[PDB]
Amino acid sequence: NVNLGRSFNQLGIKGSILIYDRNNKKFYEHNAARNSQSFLPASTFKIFNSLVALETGVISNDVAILTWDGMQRQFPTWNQDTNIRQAFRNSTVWFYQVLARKIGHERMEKFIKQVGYGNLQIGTPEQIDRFWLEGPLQITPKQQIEFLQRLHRKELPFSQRTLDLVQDIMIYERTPNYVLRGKTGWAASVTPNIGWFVGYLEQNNNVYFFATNIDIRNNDDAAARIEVTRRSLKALGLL
Ligand SMILES: [Cl-]
Ligand SMILES: [Cl-]
Ligand SMILES: [Cl-]
Repeated sequence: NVNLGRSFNQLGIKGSILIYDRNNKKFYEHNAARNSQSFLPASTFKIFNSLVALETGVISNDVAILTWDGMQRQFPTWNQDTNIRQAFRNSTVWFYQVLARKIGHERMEKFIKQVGYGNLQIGTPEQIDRFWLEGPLQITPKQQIEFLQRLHRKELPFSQRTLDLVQDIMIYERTPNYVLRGKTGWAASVTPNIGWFVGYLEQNNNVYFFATNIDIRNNDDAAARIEVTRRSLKALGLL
């Protein structure tokens, strides 16, 4: 028995978290109702997009380069040539928009439905480079967990090579005791903004899948995406 809502109220943020203990098939959560509510995936979709891009071969491997088009975008790290590992690290949207266009609407829809990702809606072909940023694609925190867990047990239609590459670029933090993988998200086209941190923790010969979802009403709220995840995992004796 642990109060996972404690971290949320300390940081003054509204949101939810869902943690799934793989070995024990057990959930821990705060705000269960929100864990079944749908939100724009934003950059968390890069996990799914990376799998399909590698599987279809529109990007050859983790070091293959896509070049910057010269347009000055919002963040300086985005204004440079990159690969999928650094684009994942930097939340480089334009890189993943190229991947989605090259996958194409028909292949994207097939993988979305085969995987069962979120609400399964990517819109019209004209929305191929923005359906996860502006809609209509949405996903619940529970569905983030289901996707990541199915991914990890090799049920999805991706080769072992594809899985190995994506699981490697997801590495966020690593010590001798644990490997933390995940991806943040920040949907800014809705009010309030929606913050994500989803992924999974490998520790103590177990895997703990997590999905954090918060309201972002000022820029200081954004840092709480990872911090509430950290405090939640430590409340369970992890990290
Ligand atoms: Cl690299
Ligand atoms: Cl950034
Ligand atoms: Cl932003």
